[PDB]
Amino acid sequence: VAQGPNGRALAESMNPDLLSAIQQHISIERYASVTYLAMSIWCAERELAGFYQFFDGEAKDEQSHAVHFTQYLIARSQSNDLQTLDAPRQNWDSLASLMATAFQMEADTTSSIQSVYALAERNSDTRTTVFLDPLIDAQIQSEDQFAYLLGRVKFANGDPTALLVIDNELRAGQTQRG
Amino acid sequence: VAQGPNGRALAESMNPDLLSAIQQHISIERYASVTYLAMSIWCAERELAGFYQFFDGEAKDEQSHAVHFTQYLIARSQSNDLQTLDAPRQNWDSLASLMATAFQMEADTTSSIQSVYALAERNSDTRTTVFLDPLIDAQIQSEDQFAYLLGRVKFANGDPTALLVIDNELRAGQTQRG
Amino acid sequence: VAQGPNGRALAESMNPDLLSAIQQHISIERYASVTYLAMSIWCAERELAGFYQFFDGEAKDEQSHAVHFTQYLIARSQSNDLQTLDAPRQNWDSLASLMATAFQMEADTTSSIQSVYALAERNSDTRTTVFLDPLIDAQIQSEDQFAYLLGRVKFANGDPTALLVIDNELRAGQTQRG
Amino acid sequence: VAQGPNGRALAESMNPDLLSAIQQHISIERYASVTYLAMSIWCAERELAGFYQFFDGEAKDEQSHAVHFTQYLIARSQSNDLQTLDAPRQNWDSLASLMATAFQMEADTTSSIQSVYALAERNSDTRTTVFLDPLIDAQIQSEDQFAYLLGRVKFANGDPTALLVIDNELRAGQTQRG
Ligand SMILES: [Cl-]
Ligand SMILES: [Cl-]
Ligand SMILES: [Cl-]
Ligand SMILES: [Cl-]
Ligand SMILES: [Cl-]
Ligand SMILES: [Cl-]
Ligand SMILES: [Cl-]
Ligand SMILES: [Cl-]
Ligand SMILES: [Cl-]
Ligand SMILES: [Cl-]
Ligand SMILES: [Cl-]
Ligand SMILES: [Cl-]
Ligand code: NA
Repeated sequence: VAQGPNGRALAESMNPDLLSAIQQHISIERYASVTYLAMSIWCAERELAGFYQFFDGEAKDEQSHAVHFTQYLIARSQSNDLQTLDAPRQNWDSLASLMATAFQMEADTTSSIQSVYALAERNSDTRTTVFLDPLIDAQIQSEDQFAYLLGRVKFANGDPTALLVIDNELRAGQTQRG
Repeated sequence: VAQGPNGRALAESMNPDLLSAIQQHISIERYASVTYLAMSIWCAERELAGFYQFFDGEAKDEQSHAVHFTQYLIARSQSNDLQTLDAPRQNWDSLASLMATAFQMEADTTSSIQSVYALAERNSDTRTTVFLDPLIDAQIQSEDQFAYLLGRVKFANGDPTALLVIDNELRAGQTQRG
Repeated sequence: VAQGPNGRALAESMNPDLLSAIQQHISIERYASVTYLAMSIWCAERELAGFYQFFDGEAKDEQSHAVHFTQYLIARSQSNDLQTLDAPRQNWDSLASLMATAFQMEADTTSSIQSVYALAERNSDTRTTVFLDPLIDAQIQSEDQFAYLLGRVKFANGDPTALLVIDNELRAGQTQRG
Repeated sequence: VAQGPNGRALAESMNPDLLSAIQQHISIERYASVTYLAMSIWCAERELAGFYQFFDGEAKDEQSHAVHFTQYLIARSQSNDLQTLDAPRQNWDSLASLMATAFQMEADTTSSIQSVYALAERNSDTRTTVFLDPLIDAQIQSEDQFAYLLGRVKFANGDPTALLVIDNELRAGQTQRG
């Protein structure tokens, strides 16, 4: 029985380019997490309490997704390499601009997963594509949700009354089309 | 004991013009159903989640009404003839325009029932007028409900804030005067 | 942030040939639904109450599958296009012939999903293959179920006693090998 | 305040031809009741216990329908006139022949109600047509049920095994398409 790079028994070797891509994706999810924290703070500073609570939860959930990936590398007997984390964006001129960045961040997270997926396919790493399948499904739902929140905020057209109504929706947990 | 056109024992023959009118009405209700599905999609595309949920339920209910009619033809030992279904209207410039089409669709459904009713009276088919009586009563309530939703949306006068408030009413199930 | 063809924020553009294939598949599932409705009526006309109840439920379930696809197009910011629905087949000389058509309809539904799947793979649309994976799994179970019902009816070899026994099985909800 | 023919206060006089038609209809329902009793006995004599239980209940229900009509005449301050009751048919060569007579009896009961209904319409007696409306609706369901039982028995094609299976269905209360 062979030993993998992290010292555990190795079921199947992993291509180093694929390993590097997964470690980079962990950084992307950690960066999404701190970005959602920054967004939660921006909303709290403007008394948008429902948006603050929503993004606080998204920050925690994105970190969990990142840790889920570190557990996969452990399971594959591959080394983890936690990287320097860039500072997030922290300034927006409007809630609509913030929500556009949030949607972009979610789509970019999926794009990173897709790039890992394609590299796994090139290397015939079926464990990795199977591992990623439910995470892509969750990203479809998250993209649908962030398009809903962004579209509702854009519909408000900067009216504070409409934004207070949506803020109260989010505080109540009404965050998707349902 | 005589056999009816669908092969079952026949309690009382039905005039072929009346049979054709009932088969056409089934098509009208099936068309109302797919129209409400189209409306649910239009609302979902604009993040009007409460209207999306309302019309999704109306689509399912209208299909049930259609099947209720197919069961009556079975009970009368008459043949069913499921017809080609036209594609629904799918484009509107405003929610107010959509709700006007929805109200028109409900009134047109009643008008079709009324035309069947009058033909049953001409043929002295008391089973059919009795069968239709509670369906007309339900249509009165549905017309009252759709006039309420259309009138509330028109009262909003295109203000997004007002439309978000009404959208949340519908998501909560507040869909009638009560 | 770009806008998709249905107006919502766009996470990733979709190839128009793939979009057309998904819209066509929605029509296939809607056609399966009305076909199962036609089958439910045919069975009801012959007092096969368990088969009537089974196909009535299959009609409702197939419509739900169709709506599930419309929701995916919404989530991908793609336009829906609800199409004209052909009239279903409505006449069979025997229950065994009906069940053969039902099995064929289920296999043809899977074949349509497979064709969408292959087109998604050609375009590297991993969101769509992930979305389709559980629907293919459900189709495997449905094909297994319809092969069971068709095989049991063929085993009956046209004996009315055997068909009454199977009819009572279906009324009781005994519709699979288990 | 005027007194009606039975001595009670009279809300609205009733045409004597209509009164005679209602008294005759009470006899028809009483005759249906004793006919169903005769059928229950015929089935019991042949150990068709489920059919015996079904027709025993139909006999009791038909008598209740008859009494319902006597209560309407009381409510309209009209005289009741309970008539001589003919002896029922009591001999059949097969269960299929019995079920045909049962279906005919149900259709003939509806026909009698229809004749009362038309006479009420000619006399503009809206109380009577309103009273009859739910009874016609129940007759539609009863005709549907008796067509189901007759059709299932005919499907059996005289096979004792099939008739025992249907007999057990009826004993269990499985008496309609559902
Ligand atoms: Cl900005
Ligand atoms: Cl804004
Ligand atoms: Cl940015
Ligand atoms: Cl318009
Ligand atoms: Cl509007
Ligand atoms: Cl229109
Ligand atoms: Cl055939
Ligand atoms: Cl067969
Ligand atoms: Cl076919
Ligand atoms: Cl006889
Ligand atoms: Cl027989
Ligand atoms: Cl007779
Ligand atoms: Na049995």
